[PDB]
Amino acid sequence: KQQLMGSPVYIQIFKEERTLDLYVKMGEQYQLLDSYKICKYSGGLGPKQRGDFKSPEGYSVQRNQLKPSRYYKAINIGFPNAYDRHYYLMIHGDCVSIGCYAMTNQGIDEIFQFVTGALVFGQPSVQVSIYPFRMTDANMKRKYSNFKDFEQLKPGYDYFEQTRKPPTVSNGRYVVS
Amino acid sequence: KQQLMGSPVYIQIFKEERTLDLYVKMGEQYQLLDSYKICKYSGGLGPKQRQGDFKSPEGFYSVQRNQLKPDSRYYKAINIGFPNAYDRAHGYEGKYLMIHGDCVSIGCYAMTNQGIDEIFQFVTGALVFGQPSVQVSIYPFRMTDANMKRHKYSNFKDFWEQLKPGYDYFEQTRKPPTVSVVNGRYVVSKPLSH
Repeated sequence: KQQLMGSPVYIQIFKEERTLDLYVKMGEQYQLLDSYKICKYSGGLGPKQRGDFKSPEGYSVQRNQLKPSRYYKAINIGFPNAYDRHYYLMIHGDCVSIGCYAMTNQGIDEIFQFVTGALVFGQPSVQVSIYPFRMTDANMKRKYSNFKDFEQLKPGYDYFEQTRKPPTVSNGRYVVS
Repeated sequence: KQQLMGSPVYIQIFKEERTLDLYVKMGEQYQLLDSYKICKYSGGLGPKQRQGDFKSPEGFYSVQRNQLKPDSRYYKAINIGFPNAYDRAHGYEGKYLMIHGDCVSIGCYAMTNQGIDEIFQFVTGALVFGQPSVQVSIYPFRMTDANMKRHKYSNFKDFWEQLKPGYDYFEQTRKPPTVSVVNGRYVVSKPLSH
């Protein structure tokens, strides 16, 4: 039973693996709640910059979950972030969109509830880590991409797999603790 | 389409009709969102008063973050917050009185799991965006003079006569009743001459 509603919560997206892992604060470390199949993204691998048809990589929420008219239960990633600002991108259910990440409707239901849950009870922001792929050096060496340097994200992926804590992130380049 | 999430919300329960109506603010007045079957309550008709009472409450209540999970027992419990101002004024005891999903309970209104899902999200929605309380009017039955007559000679005529004005205000204005306890009695406000 998820009697864990409204506890803080954190998300990791993996574009290539087409999945979203959703974790929940249990005492002093986040443990996997469930994880959900990404039906559609667009522009394949790489982050957003311009008419670009890419889905973003790199985000907090708060109350940008007001629905729009186009989408079902859209969670606004809040692009452009501080980094993006070098450039209505959403997580939502089965719909056809320009950039956004498209889940099953069952999946968004489950997600959206847990987020709003966490929000209701404290939880200033819910952070969301969007990666192009699982960042094991295996995949990382699978290089020579225009995006290779944007290696800025590995530390993030790494931090979490090691500590199970959302990374503390911030000159035109992401840095963590 | 439920693009109306996070709009203010109001609930009315009807014990006798075994249903919960859930309304949502559309501009100046609430419009029925959907309404849901109550699988199980207990003790049948009338408000809750002693611990042993197998009674489910009746009255006007507020919800805030009374969605803390005691899910230890129930699924998606919204605590009605009994005892209220009225209840306390008569020195009634209870706790843990709930609107919740398909679980087995003593003083609580039990919806289907599908039903509670829809409710609970709309509530948390509303509270996320402002909305200090969700008001929750729990009635023994739809309070038409027809029903009020079927139920003269009840111990609770007086009590229920205190609720009718609330039920009435809403079918009339489609705004949550401004209610308050005066001397152990609910009084339903209603504007003056201007």
